Amino acid sequence: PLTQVNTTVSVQIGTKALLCCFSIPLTKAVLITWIIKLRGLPSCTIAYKVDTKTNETSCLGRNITWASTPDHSPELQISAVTLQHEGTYTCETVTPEGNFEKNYDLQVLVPPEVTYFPEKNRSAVCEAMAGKPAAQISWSPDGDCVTTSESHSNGTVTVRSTCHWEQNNVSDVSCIVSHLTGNQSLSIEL
Ligand SMILES: *[C@@H]1O[C@H](CO)[C@@H](O)[C@H](O)[C@H]1NC(C)=O
Ligand SMILES: *[C@@H]1O[C@H](CO)[C@@H](O)[C@H](O)[C@H]1NC(C)=O
Ligand SMILES: *[C@@H]1O[C@H](CO)[C@@H](O)[C@H](O)[C@H]1NC(C)=O
Repeated sequence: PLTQVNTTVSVQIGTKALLCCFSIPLTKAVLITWIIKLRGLPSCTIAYKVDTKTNETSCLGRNITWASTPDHSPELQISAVTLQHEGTYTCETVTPEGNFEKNYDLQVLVPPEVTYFPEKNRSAVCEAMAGKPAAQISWSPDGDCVTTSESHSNGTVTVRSTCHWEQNNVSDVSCIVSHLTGNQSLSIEL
């Protein structure tokens, strides 16, 4: 293309995603094509040829459509984002004077499954399972901890924190989970 824009987009699982075809509206478009390359699947397209008003789709059963709009804007829509929607979304606009391309690296935000519990010998476990990206785990009060981060095949990350407190005056502890989808302070009785 004569101008290529590459960007990353993060959208929360289950939400609706709207992607603009280019950084600016392009008036003299003769052809608009979205090429969707999903993780482990053949590519499909949604296209619009301007002169004949010929709309196209080879994305049946992929839940990817043009956005519904009165002015027929070349915006792509994902009505309910699944982890499977991760991939490259490329919009190609042909104008008489040149090609414009916008490539989206679409990333899905996944709230972690949080489990927390006391363990034997004044210990506590706090785990943020299969979050995307990794959650962060901190504690109140600070303890002697071992925290691991395990990434899975799906791209989600399990963060597991196991602590012990050598201050016998401490009876209640709080696990603080931070994530792009949400944050929470979680109490544990030792
Ligand atoms: C932009 O993204 C495309 C598709 O993901 C890639 O092929 C291309 O190399 C990237 N451009 C640059 C300048 O890195
Ligand atoms: C293609 O058709 C859909 C409805 O099936 C419409 O929402 C969309 O605007 C059309 N595409 C373009 C760019 O006109
Ligand atoms: C991978 O992702 C799914 C969500 O799509 C999650 O529920 C699951 O726990 C993850 N897989 C493993 C083996 O952890």
